[PDB]
Amino acid sequence: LPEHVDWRAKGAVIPLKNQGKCGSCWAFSTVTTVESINQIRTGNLISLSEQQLVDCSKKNHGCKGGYFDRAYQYIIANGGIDTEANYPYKAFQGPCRAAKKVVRIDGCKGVPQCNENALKNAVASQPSVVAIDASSKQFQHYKGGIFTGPCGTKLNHGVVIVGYGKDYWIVRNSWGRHWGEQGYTRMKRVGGCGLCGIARLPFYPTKAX
Ligand SMILES: CC(C)C[C@H](NC(=O)[C@@H](O)CC(=O)O)C(=O)NCCCCNC(N)=[NH2+]
Repeated sequence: LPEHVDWRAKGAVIPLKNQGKCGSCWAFSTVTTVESINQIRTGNLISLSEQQLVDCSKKNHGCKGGYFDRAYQYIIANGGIDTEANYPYKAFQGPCRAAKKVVRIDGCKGVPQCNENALKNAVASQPSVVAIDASSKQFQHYKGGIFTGPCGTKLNHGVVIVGYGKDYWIVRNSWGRHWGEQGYTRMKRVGGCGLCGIARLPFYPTKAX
């Protein structure tokens, strides 16, 4: 595949976000993926609402927990998601409004587990959301350079792989521009089930046209 690919320079990836003192990693991640797939086939780059998710994906748990195989189905079975402007962020759950369906997808497809060689495939076609063990000190206290550091698998956080390189990943978090490398964190590539288990639960939204 292309040795090195970045969806941030292609104009597919929106600026960094900030989930806030709220356990909504599961929403931010799974949502920024549906943002870049819609900015690839359609050609439009919109910032959808992570709040319509905390307020409507009842299946999940707003600010305290969430999974990918349930944030996606929500967005499809409902006709779509609403933008951020319309449905701004509040940093906490609440009722579920009369929002519109500005975007949507046909489904979602999972990538072969603990297989990074082919995860580089999906991430080479479009941003793929993943889960990791983002509770370690070095992880939580990463700033620059390529993060090798300590962390045992057993995922707890969700993010978006927006690119990669000869030996590292370009992970997209959701803790503001003041964390890691301007909101992002480059995680080394290859290892088995991945660094902080990166290749354990891969996933990305699909689309027609
Ligand atoms: C794979 C990714 C999506 C991890 C996921 N984490 C979350 O949804 C959030 O808590 C993420 C966050 O940092 O806000 C997760 O596994 N959450 C578990 C749900 C609650 C389990 N915890 C309990 N019940 N002690």
